[PDB]
Amino acid sequence: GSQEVRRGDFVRNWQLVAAVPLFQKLGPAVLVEIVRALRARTVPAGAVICRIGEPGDRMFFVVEGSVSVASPNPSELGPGAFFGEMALISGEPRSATVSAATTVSLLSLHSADFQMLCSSSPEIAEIFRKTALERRGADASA
Ligand SMILES: Nc1nc2c(ncn2[C@@H]2O[C@@H]3COP(=O)(O)O[C@H]3[C@H]2O)c(=O)[nH]1
Ligand code: NA
Repeated sequence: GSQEVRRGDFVRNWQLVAAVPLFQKLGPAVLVEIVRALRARTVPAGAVICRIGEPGDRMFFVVEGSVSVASPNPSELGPGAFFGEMALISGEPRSATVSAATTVSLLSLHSADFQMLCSSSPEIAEIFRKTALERRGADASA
């Protein structure tokens, strides 16, 4: 039932959040609120996490393992990194396909909770906005 899902979605979250530097940036009530909303997920190596052109309704914090980003300047994102923010900020479709490189643990943040986070923390909202710009900049360069 729903109770099992709620426990499964949370049971790992606090342990894993220590691996997200972005959230060292948060007041404690804000961090706890966000951690309750996060959902921890493990994705097997090779599996697609988000696909270019599809709608985006969440973003992801990498907490164990790594992902591969298929862009003009391909990159790997490991613990502490994040992806999926661009679609949440622009309302546009996913701009690149991201796949598990090794088996990867992620903390998933749904759009509503991303908006609450950004409305709560100007520092963090700006980090997301600048990260999206950086990534667009990387894409623009051969
Ligand atoms: N377009 C692009 N996305 C990147 C890059 N590096 C990491 N990503 C992430 O891959 C994500 C794909 O989905 P989004 O467009 O929502 O957000 C994207 C970024 O968070 C990059 O160089 N270019
Ligand atoms: Na769920």
